[PDB]
Amino acid sequence: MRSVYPLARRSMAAYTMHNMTVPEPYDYLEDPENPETKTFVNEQNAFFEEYFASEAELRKKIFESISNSQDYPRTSNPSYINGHYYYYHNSGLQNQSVLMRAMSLTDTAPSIFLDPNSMSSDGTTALKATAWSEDESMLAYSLSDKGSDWQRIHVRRADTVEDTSDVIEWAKFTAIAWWHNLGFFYTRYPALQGDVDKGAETDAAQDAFICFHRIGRPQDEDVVILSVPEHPQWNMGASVSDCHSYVIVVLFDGCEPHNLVWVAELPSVEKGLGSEPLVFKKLVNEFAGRYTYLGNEGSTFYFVTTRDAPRKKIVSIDIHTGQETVIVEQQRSVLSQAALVKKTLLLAYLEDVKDVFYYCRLEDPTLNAIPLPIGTITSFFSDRKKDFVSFKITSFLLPGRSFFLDINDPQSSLRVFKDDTVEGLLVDDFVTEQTFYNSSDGVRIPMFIVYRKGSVSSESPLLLYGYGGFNIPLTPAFSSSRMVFLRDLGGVLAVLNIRGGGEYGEEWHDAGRRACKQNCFTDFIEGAKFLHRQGYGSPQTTAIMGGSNGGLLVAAVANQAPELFRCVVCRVGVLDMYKFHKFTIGHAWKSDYGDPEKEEDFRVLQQYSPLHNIKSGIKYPAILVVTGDHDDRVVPLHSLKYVATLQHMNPNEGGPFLARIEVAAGHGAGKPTSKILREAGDIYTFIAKNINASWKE
Repeated sequence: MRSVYPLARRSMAAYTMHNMTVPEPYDYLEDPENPETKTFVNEQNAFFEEYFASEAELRKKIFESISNSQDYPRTSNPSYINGHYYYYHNSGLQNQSVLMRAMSLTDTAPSIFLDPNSMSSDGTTALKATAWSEDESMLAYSLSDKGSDWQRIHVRRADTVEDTSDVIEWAKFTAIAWWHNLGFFYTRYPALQGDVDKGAETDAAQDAFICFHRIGRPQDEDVVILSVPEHPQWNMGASVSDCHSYVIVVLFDGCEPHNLVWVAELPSVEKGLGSEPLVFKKLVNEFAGRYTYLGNEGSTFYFVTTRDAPRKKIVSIDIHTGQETVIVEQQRSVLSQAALVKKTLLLAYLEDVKDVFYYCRLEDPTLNAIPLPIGTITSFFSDRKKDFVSFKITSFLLPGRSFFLDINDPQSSLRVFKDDTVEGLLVDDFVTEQTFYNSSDGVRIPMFIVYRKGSVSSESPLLLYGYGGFNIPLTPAFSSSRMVFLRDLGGVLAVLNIRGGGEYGEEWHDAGRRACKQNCFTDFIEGAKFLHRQGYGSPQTTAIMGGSNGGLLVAAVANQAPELFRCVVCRVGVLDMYKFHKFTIGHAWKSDYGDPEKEEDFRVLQQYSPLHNIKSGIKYPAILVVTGDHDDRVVPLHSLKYVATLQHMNPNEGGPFLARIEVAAGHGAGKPTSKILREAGDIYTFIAKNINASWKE
């Protein structure tokens, strides 16, 4: 097309930054308050709508298709307790989850057991915490209301499931710790945050204090068990031993991972509850790293330990002498969940952003694996005395699957306890896989590719998704948008974890941060080569998109191979690194970028800034940028600068320019589902339009 466009004005304004007179001809759109910027935004929306007017029919079709994937019943892990199967359910039109029991694995109609949606007229409270008991006669659960401690917490039984007259009041972030038939320890503070003589606006809730509680009795007949007197600005919890004759207590200073371990002898049943807390034997009184109790056996205890190992090794501990031994030295990856049942330690490793299971005996610690599908843990239930165990895997085209097995021979006992259903899915037809390829200089880079059973070729649309930064990896999780991409248009989804994120942790950040960050944008480009050299798809039509810093990278890769791609989408990204620290909360990511006044930081920055590298003549893909006009996460001046500059710089070359925007009235409130759903529909109909995706007819 050779049609005209609004004349994006250019001014002589040029802040001479570091003795360099960089032109800033678009000082107009550095503030929403001008009329010029508002009218330019209006014209951008009008042009995008005009471009999509003809394809609006299929756009509405795909929008309905994606919107149809927002209501979904979702189950959770099972629990075989006292001959029943307790598990969670969800219908879709409600705001909390329900809990109920089934007589067996193949129950047809379950029986409701816990409905948090009824006891309150608002019905906004939810089960914040839960705990069974040795006698299994009652489930102690916390009913948290609107976050604040002004709360109603209730209890319903099991044999009768009426509600007893017993309440736990004035507690936040509680770890209920039940012991046989007497009761449980729970957290609270002195003075019960009583009003009248009350100040501090419930700030930091000083003097955390755990005390026992016995059902049936009033609140006053309780014996305090531990409250840190000298360091009241802490937060601690407690739990009981498997023998249930001893109690252990964990403590935490602020939110520091560092932890100290304190064990204790709980008084026996024959003496009720003792008058004084017994001696709390001191094993670790330090602040090295995070500890987490997993189990015990007589004179032994076992913990997940991050001490001298940021990858959460697993170690035993002995009390009566203190001499120590190591169970599992940390592997090449990090931990997600762990458990100790009967005569096996059962572990899950977050290897290359996917959880792999292993079971370890007590003589051969070899990590014997199971062929669970590609994905990650999202839930776990395990009891030492119950041989049944279960877990839940989630992935891209695996919205959620609860599996179960025993602990005798884990090979064949693995089975699908529950599979969630969303209309229009067969699961097995979409196979996911991982593949490693060499980088630009020769370090292995992973790639999660989801694709059909060999039903795609050089002609199939190929999409890339990446965010890559801020130590936060893009773990495999379901998204309805990827669902529509896989099932509605015959495309394949390739997610690459470029250097910068939390795929390998702080080392991964070090591989792609600040000065050494630049090569990251190179390596991603190399990925586009590999996926086309192998055979999956063709460079003649391909798509990429990402968000925030990812929205940056999908634009940065426009420099190294400008012609190679065919269409890209950037969302809520940073698009001008020269106004980085001067606006909004952006400067808070200095650790990633750095200020534009440091010498070497600006020297590295100025060679890759997207607003200083778009250049005429060269060939560019089709670019879409989507942005909200007042979103304070990333101020939208950068997106408007980018789109206007290349709208008025390279007219008759590779493009075009697309500027999807979120203009409305009433900023500063929450985001309803309508906005996100319509925006996802718009971006997905754009990609489906341009990269030549064949709709499932």
